Amino acid sequence: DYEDEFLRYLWRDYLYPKQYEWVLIAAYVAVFVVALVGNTLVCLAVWRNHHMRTVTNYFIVNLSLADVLVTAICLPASLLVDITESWLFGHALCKVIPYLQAVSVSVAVLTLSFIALDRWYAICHPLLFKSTARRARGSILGIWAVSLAIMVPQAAVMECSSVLPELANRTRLFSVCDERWADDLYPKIYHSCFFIVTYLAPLGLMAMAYFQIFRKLWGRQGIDCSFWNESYLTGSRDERKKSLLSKFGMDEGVTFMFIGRFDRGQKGVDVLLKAIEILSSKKEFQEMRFIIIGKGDPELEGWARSLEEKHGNVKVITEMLSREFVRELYGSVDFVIIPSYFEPFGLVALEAMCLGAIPIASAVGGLRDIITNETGILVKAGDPGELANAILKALELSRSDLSKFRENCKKRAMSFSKQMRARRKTAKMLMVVLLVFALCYLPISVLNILKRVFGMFRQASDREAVYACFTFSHWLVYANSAANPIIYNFLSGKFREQFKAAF
Ligand SMILES: Cc1nc(C(=O)N2CCC[C@H]2Cc2nnc(-c3ccccc3)o2)c(-c2ccccc2F)s1
Repeated sequence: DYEDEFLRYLWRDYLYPKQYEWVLIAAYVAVFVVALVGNTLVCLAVWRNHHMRTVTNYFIVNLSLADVLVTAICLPASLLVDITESWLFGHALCKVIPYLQAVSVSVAVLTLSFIALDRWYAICHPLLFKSTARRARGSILGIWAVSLAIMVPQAAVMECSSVLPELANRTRLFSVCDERWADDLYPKIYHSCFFIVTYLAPLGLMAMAYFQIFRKLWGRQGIDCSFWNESYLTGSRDERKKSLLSKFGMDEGVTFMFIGRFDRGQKGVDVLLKAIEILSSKKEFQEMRFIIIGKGDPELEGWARSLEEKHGNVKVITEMLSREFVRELYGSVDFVIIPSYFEPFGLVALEAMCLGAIPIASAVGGLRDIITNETGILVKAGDPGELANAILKALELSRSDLSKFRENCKKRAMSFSKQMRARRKTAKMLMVVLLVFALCYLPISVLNILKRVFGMFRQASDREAVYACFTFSHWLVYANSAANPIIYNFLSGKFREQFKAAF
């Protein structure tokens, strides 16, 4: 009957110090300083500069503030508890510190969620993208408010235990801090809801969001603007056009080029051929030159070759070409025709535009994104008529200087490529941050959801090994705070510049 209290009476002074305590402390100290100077360096880096004041970076700042809170208040307490197995602070801090722990976790996760949502709208729904600084400094307050509000049961149930309840002998060596609930279903509910709210739902939703983002950004790395450069072409452009046409046995005229595999339902060379057939009449056809390059279906090649034989102003090339020569072609011709059906990337547009060629493309896929007004002509796909009309307009535009137009094409292509690259980078960084977060908060979450709902680690000598895993999980939790600034330092150039500048 009195076995528990007597065994506690015989073993109350039994201390069995862990061999590897100094490795814990060290780690805890490391993580401590690294989390401080790290996260502060983030805050400063955003606060001092004007170019660093992005919504994303404001969120990052909120995250760093939360992690700073954790590092300053919760880390030393956790170290002391994990190393002495006792609560050395007051009865009030017994409620305050774990509360702030929960709140901090909440704020962090929610902040990451707002980042992910922001990028999801930015990438996957450009037209609906709205991210003012007022939305940030206004939703962050919502995050802190909700976090502070929903974590009050944590503060409520925290109590400072000492010895077995209903025991007349209040004698003790040390006290502890743990959760004291009225019922037994209450812990299960609060902790299941805690696990779902602060880990399951947001990391799930964010996984989905970054899945859509990465699926949208896949295969879009841009082009090599070091190769596709007009600087490697000689002479003037009209001289290169005259030379090119003369080489094919043609007189000077407004030159249109096509290049791509011959498809009945993709690259739309058939639409082009039909368009040329449409243009076979009219008084404007002899002012035009057509260069059809590619290889594919025998029928389409026969069609193109027959048109080449029919008209003296149409040249068909089934010959395998070099990248340098294609580059020359883009920097000689006046217009490039991209009559694609579903073109998802549209690299020909970018390259041609980089080399001064003005694109005439079907307004589909990536071509819509790349080509705007003043930077090209857009056409309804699968419609030879509207294509022919666009070609006629291109002819009517060639009666002007067209220099600033080509320059606009260059600027457009370059800026587009750079934007997509930067996008790829930032998305990469945020994904890494999220991943590291998930990994860091995983073990303590499974251990917590096991301990507080599905049974517990409480029976017999199943504790002095569970203790180690628990302390490690805790340290990991605090280690995340030190992890984020390093990630920023290795995956964000501006943060690199700022970190380096701070010393
Ligand atoms: C040291 C830690 N304790 C926990 C933990 O079990 N809980 C329950 C819900 C939130 C957190 C709150 C808490 N309980 N004790 C402390 C504490 C804090 C400091 C010193 C001593 C005790 O903080 C941690 C935790 C668990 C899951 C998810 C996130 C967490 F932060 S970390």
